[PDB]
Amino acid sequence: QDADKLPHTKVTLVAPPQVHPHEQATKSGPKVVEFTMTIEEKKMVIDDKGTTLQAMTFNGSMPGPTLVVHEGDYVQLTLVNPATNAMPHNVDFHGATGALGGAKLTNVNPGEQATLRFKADRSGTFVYHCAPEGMVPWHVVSGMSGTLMVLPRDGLKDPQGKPLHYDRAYTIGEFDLYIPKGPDGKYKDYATLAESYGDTVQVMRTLTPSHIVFNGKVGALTGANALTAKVGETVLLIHSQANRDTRPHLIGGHGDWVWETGKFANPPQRDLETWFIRGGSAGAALYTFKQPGVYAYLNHNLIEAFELGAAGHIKVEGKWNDDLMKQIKAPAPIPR
Amino acid sequence: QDADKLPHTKVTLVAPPQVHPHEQATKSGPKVVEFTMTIEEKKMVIDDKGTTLQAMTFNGSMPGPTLVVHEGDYVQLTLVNPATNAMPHNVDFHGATGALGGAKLTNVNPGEQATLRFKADRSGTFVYHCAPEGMVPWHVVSGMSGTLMVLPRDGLKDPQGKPLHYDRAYTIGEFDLYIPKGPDGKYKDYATLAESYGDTVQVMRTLTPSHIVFNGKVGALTGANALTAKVGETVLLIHSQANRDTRPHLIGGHGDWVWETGKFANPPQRDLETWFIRGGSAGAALYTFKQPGVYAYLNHNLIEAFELGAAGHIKVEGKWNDDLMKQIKAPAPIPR
Amino acid sequence: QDADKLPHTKVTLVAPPQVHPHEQATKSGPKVVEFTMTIEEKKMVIDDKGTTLQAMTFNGSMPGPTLVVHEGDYVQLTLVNPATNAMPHNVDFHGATGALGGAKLTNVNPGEQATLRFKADRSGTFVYHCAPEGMVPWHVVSGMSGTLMVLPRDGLKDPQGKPLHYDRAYTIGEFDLYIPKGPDGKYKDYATLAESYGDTVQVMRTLTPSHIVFNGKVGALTGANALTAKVGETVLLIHSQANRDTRPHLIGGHGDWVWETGKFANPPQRDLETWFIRGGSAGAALYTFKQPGVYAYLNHNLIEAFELGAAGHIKVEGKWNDDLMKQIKAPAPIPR
Ligand SMILES: [Cu+2]
Ligand SMILES: [Cu+2]
Ligand SMILES: [Cu+2]
Ligand SMILES: [Cu+2]
Ligand SMILES: [Cu+2]
Ligand SMILES: [Cu+2]
Repeated sequence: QDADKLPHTKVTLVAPPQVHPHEQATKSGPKVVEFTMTIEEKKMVIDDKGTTLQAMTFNGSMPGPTLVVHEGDYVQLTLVNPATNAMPHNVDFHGATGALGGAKLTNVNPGEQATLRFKADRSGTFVYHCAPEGMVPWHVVSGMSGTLMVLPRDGLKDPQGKPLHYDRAYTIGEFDLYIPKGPDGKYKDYATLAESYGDTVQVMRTLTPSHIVFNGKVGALTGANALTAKVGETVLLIHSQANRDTRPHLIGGHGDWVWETGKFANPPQRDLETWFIRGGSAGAALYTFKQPGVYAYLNHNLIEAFELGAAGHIKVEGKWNDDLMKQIKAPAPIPR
Repeated sequence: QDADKLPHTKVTLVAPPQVHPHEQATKSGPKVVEFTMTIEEKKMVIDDKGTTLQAMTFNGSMPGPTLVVHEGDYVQLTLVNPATNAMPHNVDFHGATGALGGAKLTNVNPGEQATLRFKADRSGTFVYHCAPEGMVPWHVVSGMSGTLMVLPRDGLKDPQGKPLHYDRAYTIGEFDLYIPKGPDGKYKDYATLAESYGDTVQVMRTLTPSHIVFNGKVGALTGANALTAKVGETVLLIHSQANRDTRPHLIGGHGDWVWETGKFANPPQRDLETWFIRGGSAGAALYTFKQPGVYAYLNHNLIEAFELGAAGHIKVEGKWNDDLMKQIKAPAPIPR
Repeated sequence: QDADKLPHTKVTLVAPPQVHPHEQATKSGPKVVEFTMTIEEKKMVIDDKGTTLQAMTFNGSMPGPTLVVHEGDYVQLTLVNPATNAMPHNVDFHGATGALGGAKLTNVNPGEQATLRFKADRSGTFVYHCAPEGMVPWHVVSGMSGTLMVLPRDGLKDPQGKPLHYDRAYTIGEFDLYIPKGPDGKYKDYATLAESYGDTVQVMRTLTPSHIVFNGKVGALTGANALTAKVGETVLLIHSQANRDTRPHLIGGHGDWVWETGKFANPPQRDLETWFIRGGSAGAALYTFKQPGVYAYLNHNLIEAFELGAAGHIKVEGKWNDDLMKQIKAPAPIPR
């Protein structure tokens, strides 16, 4: 169908780690689905010792919100760059065809907006990110990425074509940060975004992140802000990394069905311990919880997780199952 | 079935690179398979110039021994932490469901042991590793990991369901080491395990290993200690990396059938040159030897292999095959 | 069949990024396909500020030329090492079985040549590279690698066995370079190849490349030297990385069908945003162009691409398609 003649619908976005309400399988025909995002440059505290990032975001968050459509829909995004920002921006959708993903059609200076339409003709989770000419990696590593999820119109399927269904979706964006230090060994704090540029590029070129965080900060997905679920619930875990490889793992769980390359027309793999998200992509995993407790969800380079920040928690309610796992003898003195 | 009512069997473990005797396809029903491992902290010489590691091991070796069961069996491990060790330990089985892989149920101080049961309900090769709260990567990178192999009850299968069988299995654990240097440019030697901690964490955070070794040392799987096979023999090569990615390759061979993500319910890939083991996982490859000679088996980041240590040898006996490869003209002066 | 009795054919190689003329599906029976390559050591300018590399090449180029045969053919290579070179060399074909890929049969000192035959019995794209004992990574990272493509005799196929066909093939070799600096912070320029060795090995061991280039130089595949195509044309993009992982991406496009592990007997994946080439391998992607414009083809670690050099361009002629993508509103003042 010609998109100029199709019905339009508007979606209200929600902040990560939630995902806006949506259908999996649907009876709906194709639609032009309208979204708006507003760019916010801001200084953010990213660790427990007061380190700051001169950050750049879609809609005030790292990652930007997840956009959900169905295969055959059109995405119609209005991108707003308020006059309170200092830098130009744009958007590159890996789900889109042409014009550098849309970047060439969405160059907005402070004080400007633009509106882009494209056909979501391929199912999967896809990264979107900012990409302004001459300063592409800086904008990405400072926070400007998120996920577009294009569901098959009849929902997710296993390798045999059986239906898969989730009860809740969560979105995790992983950010390799390059925070400069000065000659006193302390991280630098900058008064403006532009002042941070040259020092940051030098750190970038070492390919060694200072921090690697989920969702904007060390510990972002812990404490009051842990993810939640119940025994018997099936969760979809969307994981994006716009710049650098990562290897997700659920401690005490599995990826029941995983699309590590993120593209739903391909059969998923089962029973994964650890999967692989290529830098520049988003992938997705399903898991049905079978045990209660506080799980960790992390990058299984354990230095990247525990030392640099790439780890969160999932607090799961319900009944413990001794068939799956039992403590036969608690820690006690070695028999003599 | 309820595991409390099932038959129990005990397995005697063997040191890497061998794997304890086991059946592939079996007529046996499900069993509770009992294993014991004893933790040993020890100083180890890891290279040819006398560099030492303040190491931590399951059963005295890097990697720990490979445990083999069949899908539907229960693993029942007694983990012993003798009073001669300095640190607490535990075990996280990626093949297990709940309680941080078993880590929350197996916290043993020096002088203690514990016994854990879990259902091996998913087929594949899975990492196990130590994971004590607050010092997880240190224990892993110091040597505390190995493999649990859960075979399908009817043995390994190709994508069409045809049986695959191996004559010999070998287990290779690859260890990214972070050995500190002092201001004189020499590697540090420490009198105790605890003394090595702070300096090691600083090296870890650079994400640059000093050494990357198979099976505990540069050259461990060479010389008298090379792997062996014969023309016509099919080998299973199990490869674990609990912390960091690697890319196995057999020089002059292939991966005939490879499960790089390590999970046997998924179809394998054929004819691989180089495969990929995600940090935090174990994978497996089958190869049938067709040529005699001394092969290398290595990580194909050739700096990681030849400069940092991630390489071994396979010495293969038998008859050379000129149909597969022939020297038509030996090195000689260029025709003039 | 016995290769000694088969017909012989000779192929004239062409320089990257082109690939010599060949058939996809063929009616031909198996042949011994004869090739010649001549090693050239040379100093090369690798960036826009005059940095030089003491380089080593097959046939004068980085990568070496792509060799194309069909499954069941024999490759018969004459490798020439002229007396004007300083170092010994050889070749390791990952497509070959035995004798360290052929390296043990092809050790040529300056002034020598050798001729190797092997059966191309496995379909796929495979790396070939130099590998002289005691200095393997140096020769690889200095430029000595390329691709052998072994096509199925009936051409490429999708997961259902439907024929896939390409109109043009391009070959991209990605090279992680380790150029030393002196105490003044400038890259070193060396009078001879041997003089560069010790300083380069020290840089290698840091695992941090100074540059990461396609086809021998920053910007090699840009400007006059961009790749070209037309709307409606299907291209095969062959990507080799003999030493280090990479993650190819087409900005504004996709991998329609991708063999990321590079082995054509395995089903490809569809709709990829970004794929993964393991260090020590070659992979391949098909794409049919649907939009005109100048695309980027790059490693999607965007620091590796935009800061270190791992990026090229594809200039595509034809008609813009507003159904796939349309600018609904050009950048303009934010409504008040
Ligand atoms: Cu931006
Ligand atoms: Cu991108
Ligand atoms: Cu431990
Ligand atoms: Cu783990
Ligand atoms: Cu060479
Ligand atoms: Cu190789």
